[PDB]
Amino acid sequence: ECPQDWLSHRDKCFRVSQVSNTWEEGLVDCDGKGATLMLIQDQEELRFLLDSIKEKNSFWIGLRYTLMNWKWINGSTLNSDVLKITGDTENDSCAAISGDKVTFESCNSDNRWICQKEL
Amino acid sequence: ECPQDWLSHRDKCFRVSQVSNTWEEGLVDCDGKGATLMLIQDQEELRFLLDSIKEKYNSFWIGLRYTLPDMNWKWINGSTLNSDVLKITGDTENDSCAAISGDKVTFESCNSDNRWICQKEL
Repeated sequence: ECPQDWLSHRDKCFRVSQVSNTWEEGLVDCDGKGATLMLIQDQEELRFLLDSIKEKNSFWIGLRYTLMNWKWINGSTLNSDVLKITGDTENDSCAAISGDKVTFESCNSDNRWICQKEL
Repeated sequence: ECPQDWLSHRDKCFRVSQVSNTWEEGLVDCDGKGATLMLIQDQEELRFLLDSIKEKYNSFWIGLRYTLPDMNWKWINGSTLNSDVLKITGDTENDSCAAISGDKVTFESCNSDNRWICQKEL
């Protein structure tokens, strides 16, 4: 059995954050619960979760990497004001669940997150 | 002195729900936590929570509800809703429930799926 107030599914306990915040704040929140950011095991896991949650925000998952001449489809370069909010100082890219898909965005965006524990 | 994982503000504690579900499910969820669905003292209190949650477009059930009589539902053109549409219109309880949505309180059918805020008084 899982701890109180954690969703159960197969071998895993899940917890969904109360608040929205950076990818890093979600990861440090999870560690503090002795958990980690959700690592999607399969389509069935994800849909189950989303069925229980019924959200209509994104959720940060345990995926991050570090990314370039950015151009629009017409050939013109992205000006800096746009670069500002397409990305961040660190030029990292952090993954979130937004419905049944995995989107990628600046780690400084505010989303909710899911923490997981292996029972 | 607020329980762990409750948000602290003046002499109140708040907890936002992990999940979205009916107004009644939130009512009962909070009761099981020794709390009630949020009762708003003032706008400051509403803004604190929003600035905490950082989700100013979602809807949050609070502790306010009314019911209606059973209604003869017509379209704006004056014609009657046929039974096949009435089967998926509104809810059994003919109720409407209050929800925070940004700096406002709107009413929505009580069978919608929204997150909720429970409050305890600290």
